[PDB]
Amino acid sequence: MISLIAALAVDRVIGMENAMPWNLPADLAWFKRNTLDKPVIMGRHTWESIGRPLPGRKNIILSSQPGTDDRVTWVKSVDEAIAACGDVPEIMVIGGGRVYEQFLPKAQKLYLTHIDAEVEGDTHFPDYEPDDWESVFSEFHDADAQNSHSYCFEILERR
Ligand SMILES: Nc1nc(=O)c2c([nH]1)NC[C@H](CCc1ccc(C(=O)N[C@@H](CCC(=O)O)C(=O)O)cc1)C2
Repeated sequence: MISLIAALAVDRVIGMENAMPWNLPADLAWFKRNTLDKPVIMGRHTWESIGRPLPGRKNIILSSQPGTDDRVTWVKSVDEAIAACGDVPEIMVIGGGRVYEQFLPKAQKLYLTHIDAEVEGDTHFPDYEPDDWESVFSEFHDADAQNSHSYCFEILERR
């Protein structure tokens, strides 16, 4: 089963860690818990963004160029990447944008963290149609000593 997971700002905006103005450790705990022990697909750009494989997960890089690092699995296409995952109950798509887009059509689920924050950014999560997706989980949290901003966890499943 294909899954997508992300953190969005005002208006479906998404960006890198350092590109990000917020600071929510709870969001990372949430991401960790939901990607741990599962394969994770990502584009090159996010790979480079992270800089080290994510521990506890098979890291697969969807990229068009030959990879320059033995610590992860390099894939050249959507089908390649899914096969590299072999038989697992859930595959997680971690981005970025093109990535997100290319898989949403395959996705059956969505883990999203809505962040209460306006920010200027080059990219956006794909415009997905809410009549098509059912919200099965939701949990709002005020900002705290830990978390800079207010955020909301939500999990949708394709009806
Ligand atoms: N919910 C959600 N929030 C996010 O911020 C992102 C997504 N999804 N999906 C895509 C994306 C990828 C960026 C990204 C950057 C760093 C780490 C990272 O260090 N993860 C550690 C967290 C450290 C900790 O959990 O204390 C991990 O082991 O998963 C993960 C993802 C960022």
